[PDB]
Amino acid sequence: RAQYEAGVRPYRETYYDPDYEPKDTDLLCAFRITPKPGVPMEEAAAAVAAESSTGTWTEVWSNLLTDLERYKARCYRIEGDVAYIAYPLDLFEEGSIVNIMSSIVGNVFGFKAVQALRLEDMRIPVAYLKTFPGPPTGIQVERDRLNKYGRPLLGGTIKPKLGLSAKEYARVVYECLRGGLDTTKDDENLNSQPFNRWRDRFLYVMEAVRKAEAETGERKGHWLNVTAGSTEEMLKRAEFAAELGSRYIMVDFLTAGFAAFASVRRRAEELGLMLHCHRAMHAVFDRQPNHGIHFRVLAKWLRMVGGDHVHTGTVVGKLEGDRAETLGIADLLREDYVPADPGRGLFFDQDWAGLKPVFPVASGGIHVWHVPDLVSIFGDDAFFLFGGGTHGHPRGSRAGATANRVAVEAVVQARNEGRDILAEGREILEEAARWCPELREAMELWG
Amino acid sequence: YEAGVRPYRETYYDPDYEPKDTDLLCAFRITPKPGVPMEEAAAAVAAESSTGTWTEVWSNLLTDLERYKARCYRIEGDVAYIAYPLDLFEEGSIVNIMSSIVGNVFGFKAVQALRLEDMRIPVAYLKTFPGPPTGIQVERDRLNKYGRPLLGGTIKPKLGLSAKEYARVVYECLRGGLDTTKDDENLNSQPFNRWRDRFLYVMEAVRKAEAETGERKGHWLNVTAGSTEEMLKRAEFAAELGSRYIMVDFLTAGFAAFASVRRRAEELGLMLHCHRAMHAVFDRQPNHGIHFRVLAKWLRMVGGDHVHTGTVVGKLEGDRAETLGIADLLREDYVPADPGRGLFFDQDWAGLKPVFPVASGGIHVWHVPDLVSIFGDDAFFLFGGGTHGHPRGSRAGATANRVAVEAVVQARNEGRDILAEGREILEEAARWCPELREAMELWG
Amino acid sequence: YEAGVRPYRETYYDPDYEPKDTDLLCAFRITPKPGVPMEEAAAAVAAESSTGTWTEVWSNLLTDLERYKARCYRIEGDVAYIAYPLDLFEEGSIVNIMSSIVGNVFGFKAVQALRLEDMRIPVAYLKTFPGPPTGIQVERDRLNKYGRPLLGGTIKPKLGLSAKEYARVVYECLRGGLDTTKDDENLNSQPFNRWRDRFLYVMEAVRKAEAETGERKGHWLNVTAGSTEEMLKRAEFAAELGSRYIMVDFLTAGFAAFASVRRRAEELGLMLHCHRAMHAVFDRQPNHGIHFRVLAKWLRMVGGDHVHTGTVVGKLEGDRAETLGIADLLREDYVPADPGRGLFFDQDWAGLKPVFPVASGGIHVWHVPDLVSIFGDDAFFLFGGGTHGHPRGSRAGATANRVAVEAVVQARNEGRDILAEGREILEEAARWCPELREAMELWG
Ligand SMILES: O=C(O)[C@@](O)(COP(=O)(O)O)[C@H](O)[C@H](O)COP(=O)(O)O
Ligand SMILES: O=C(O)[C@@](O)(COP(=O)(O)O)[C@H](O)[C@H](O)COP(=O)(O)O
Ligand SMILES: O=C(O)[C@@](O)(COP(=O)(O)O)[C@H](O)[C@H](O)COP(=O)(O)O
Ligand SMILES: [Mg+2]
Ligand SMILES: [Mg+2]
Ligand SMILES: [Mg+2]
Repeated sequence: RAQYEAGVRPYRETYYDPDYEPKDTDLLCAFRITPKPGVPMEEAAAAVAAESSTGTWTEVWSNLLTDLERYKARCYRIEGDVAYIAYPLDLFEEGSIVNIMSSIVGNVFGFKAVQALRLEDMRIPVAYLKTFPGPPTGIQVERDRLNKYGRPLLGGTIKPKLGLSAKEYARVVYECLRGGLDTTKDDENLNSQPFNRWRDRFLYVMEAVRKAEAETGERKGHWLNVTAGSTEEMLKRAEFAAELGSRYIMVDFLTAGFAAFASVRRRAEELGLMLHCHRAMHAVFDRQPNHGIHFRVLAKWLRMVGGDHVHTGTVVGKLEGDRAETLGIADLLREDYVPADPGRGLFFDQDWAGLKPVFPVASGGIHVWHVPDLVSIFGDDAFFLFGGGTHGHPRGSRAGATANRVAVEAVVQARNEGRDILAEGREILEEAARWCPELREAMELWG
Repeated sequence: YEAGVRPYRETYYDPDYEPKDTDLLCAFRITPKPGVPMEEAAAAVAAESSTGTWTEVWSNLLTDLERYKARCYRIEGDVAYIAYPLDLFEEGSIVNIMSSIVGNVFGFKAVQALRLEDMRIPVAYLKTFPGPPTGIQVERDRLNKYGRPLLGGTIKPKLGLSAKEYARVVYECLRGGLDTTKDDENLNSQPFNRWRDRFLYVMEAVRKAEAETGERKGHWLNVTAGSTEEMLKRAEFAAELGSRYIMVDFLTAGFAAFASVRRRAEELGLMLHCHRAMHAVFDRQPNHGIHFRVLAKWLRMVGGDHVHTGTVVGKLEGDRAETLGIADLLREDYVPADPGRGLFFDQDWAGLKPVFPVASGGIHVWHVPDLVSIFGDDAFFLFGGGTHGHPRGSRAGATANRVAVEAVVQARNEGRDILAEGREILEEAARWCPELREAMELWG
Repeated sequence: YEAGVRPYRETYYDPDYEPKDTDLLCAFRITPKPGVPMEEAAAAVAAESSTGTWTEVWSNLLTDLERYKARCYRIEGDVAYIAYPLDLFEEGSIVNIMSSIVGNVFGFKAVQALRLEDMRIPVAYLKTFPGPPTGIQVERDRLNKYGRPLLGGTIKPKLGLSAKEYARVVYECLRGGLDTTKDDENLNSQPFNRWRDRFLYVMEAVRKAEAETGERKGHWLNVTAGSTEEMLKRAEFAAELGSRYIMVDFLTAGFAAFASVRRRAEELGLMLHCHRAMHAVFDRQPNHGIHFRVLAKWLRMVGGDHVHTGTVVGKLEGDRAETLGIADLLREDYVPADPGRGLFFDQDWAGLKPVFPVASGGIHVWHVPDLVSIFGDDAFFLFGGGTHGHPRGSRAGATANRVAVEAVVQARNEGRDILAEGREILEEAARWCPELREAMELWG
């Protein structure tokens, strides 16, 4: 019959500890808090750390059963608007993105105390980072498996988004691949529709894929969308895609969730499939700059659970983006050590513990005119996806795919002579179009 | 075929359209860019969540666009109505609904904000979903508890307790009056509390508490994990220990994994409580995200016996009128439209059995009268800190909450006005129950 | 590149290097051959357990060698410290550590004698290991025994006893007062006593003693076999017969088979006793082999609820100073360095649960006062010959050992100094326990 305080006390007297120094085995989270008026910054910040850790809204008698200072999180520093919170390594399950997200962003977002809250960044310790498998193949194995070096790998998204049948899907796929695009892909909403059933789409396009390979001499592919209602169907389509001879599968890793994505990733590696990830539904999180989760937290989670490719967004396309923000996200995927850059959105350093890099994928309303801006931001090791910029050509997919290939290859070659891309890209493209008719129509169409 | 970018307003906007009974209707509260009209923005969402793209493609002529394309048929100044043909969606997959409607259209340069308010699932599409395994009525029979809201509590602190101590806290709550308890949403498998020890320990407490009480008890074991196979392994372990219940975080785990776990859960004869963690990343702000009524619809479609609806008077933010609509949207067979409660569309549930709503948050005894007013008797009340925060331990806290609920319900059944007489009912009950007396004089 | 043979010192000896928190530090006791400097031998062992070889190869330039090479950073005259980076070792596998650290290095001509004294497991690498399935705390609840050492005993003779007679000795010892018994390390399945019969007969003896004594008994059935498939077949048969325990010779079976049996034991819910047979060939000599503190670290990581820590006062050798170090290396969450206790490095156990250290050998009642002093309340005292060697049988021998330990621990709990009053305490116990008298006056 032990006795305790049994009251209601502020969160900042047991969860705000400015003198704390974070360990190298601690999870560090940067939160962009907006408190309810009257409530102080340092009190709402302690609320976030309390309810992503052992805390609650009252003293409980169970607090004396176990030591609380060993496991409790604590907001160790506040820079006015950004509150830094340190989580012990003992609070998280080994090798599960679900728990690092069930706890950190579970209940802290819907509190009355905080009017709005954003998770700007997060430092994953090397101790926690090593319990994760990471990408199956990474960039370097990917390039060798495709036998393509020194060039941003191309790609298209077969349009119309929905409506095409399996026979008509495969003929468009063959047009893009024969045109010069290194790869195509299913659209994110095309799974098993009554007009484009998956068991027929998988069989049809791979005949188109294998036909284009025998005629061009290069190695092509097609990111079959294997997302489905459940993990069982997701694995069944992964199995069928492998035995058909495909090198690729695709998963909407956010709509399908992270547990299903991790389950598919293990099956995909066992079948020797390079797994492309689509970030659909990410814009619900990372759009508003005052609430949600920044993408670079999801970019860290993807590489942590394993994905050969992912969309980082295009800055100059038809979807929102920031150039400084994207550059940080690109190096969070492609590099091994990422020093903190305040001007590039990063708040912490990142030791990647030998985990292998991820291809950044630029997708959106990008045509030949975006190539000079696309090459500079991403460089050689990236994917350029021309969905509308290939089929939208005034002479079909094959003409559009060739023009896109010429534009990307001319600029990248031009970068080798030291020519300044951001000052001479227009003239470079005009010089290329002076001898490439397909690029001529594309340049005199979009502008 | 004429190449070139054309305004979206000419093809994917159609105000004179009358939606078929088999369409998938959606309501978007669009906030467009300056200089971009609502008509352009509304057609942008409908086109880009459907057959459309950012330009004109030669492959448009290959099939019939009008058969499949979405279209906006009504704009109420700020909210845009969009109709989706039934042939665009896979039969029984929440993921395709998510990856099509709420997948790509939110992150446009020309849409400063976009919130999916409500969407109407046609009966034809609804017939391909399994629905909740047990539902409200079968659950009440299985527990053998009728005519009152069921009580629960989150074992606290959230993390830190060992398996031995966790089962000791669980025993005190269940012995003290609570019908069920639950693992907290972040307690999956940690070094201080591994899952194979916690499952075996708290199930011993559940059986010990049940035998010494005479009532069926339960504990929502958290089978959430980092993979579908791991969760199915954890669900299987809980099943053969004799557990009635499991618990999955249906949003952080995902929807494909949630559907996989639901199918396995019904095979083992479990009752799958669902926790809505991370939902506030979506539904908090009023100008961006997805309203929880849409996420509440989807959960019932795929199947879940419980779901958190959000207590109105607790510590978590949540509206009162909108929560009433959600409670009707999860329990009732037919839900007519009600602009007061934010229900844009009329929803027919086509025989899908209902879902227990769960009210959890910073609630205590003082919130019992208001909670019973809102949720009636077919709901769960969770007192995480309102049980363990009692000045005399969990057994007293559980008794205080149990006495508070049973007293307020009895007065409501006797015809008293709960909203006006809650304080009087609670005082009259504390007049003969000390545990409730100490609970009230401590809080509020 | 320059091709040829080069001294090992030039590249793999870095006295200025500062070890990282993610490095794998080892302490090698080197005895160089007459005519080679100590650092050259220290550099040689570092290179031959890492990216190095005996000649400069053209393929070294293909990689950043300095990111992977192991280097010697401190020499203490005769002990060498080597720092192994984290990238060289596969996660979760003990076998890869021994393939690198204690592989080819022990056999080069330059280093005549080499012993691995201690090694530091970084927290980053340590986290990728499961640890003991149940540990100390959970097991005590599983047996419902607290506040005293747990008493067991090997069944003698080692080999020869038939299945029926073997279960008769087990019944006497358990009925007499022991908490567990155990199979002997070399009794897997022999023509005179097969495992199908031994497992079935023993589990009948355990249950009969468990029912008549009122407390929970057990028996560490040996599931060791020549293949992991056979071991798992025996592990499952022991599990469905109701046994609490299984026993594996974790050194003769091999670390891979041990990791496989440990994973299956946790799934089946079996406590896993580990026997260190063949460890002596490693750790007996003071100038060659592997110290048992390294094998104690390796065991706790890969898993195991018990390990034979060795008794100081017995027929088996073993120091006293190092024995306290190992017992702390198993049971404590953090183990600070102590050069007088043999520990070279600070060890952080990253939440891995502790392990019972088991003391066995040629011990009897006269050794109990010193045994309860070295270990304390958390250890197993195995009386193989001290239980059946009693003149009046094994039932009387079990009682004598049980009384001797429980009297000593109760005398410690009231302030008496055990090392000074062991004889007096044992005589006081013997003046009211006749069984203890005959054990005292036969082995005095
Ligand atoms: O759905 C689409 O619109 C695309 O197929 C582009 O088609 P177009 O190239 O014809 O526009 C891409 O998946 C989105 O841009 C994804 O954006 P993010 O990569 O930022 O997720
Ligand atoms: O984690 C918690 O805080 C709780 O256990 C409440 O325990 P207390 O009762 O001790 O606060 C609930 O799961 C969340 O509040 C969920 O809220 P929502 O239903 O809005 O997700
Ligand atoms: O084989 C034996 O001798 C024992 O059964 C003891 O029997 P007695 O009690 O009759 O000696 C033990 O297994 C060893 O002593 C263990 O050696 P270590 O402690 O070195 O692992
Ligand atoms: Mg797309
Ligand atoms: Mg909770
Ligand atoms: Mg032996």
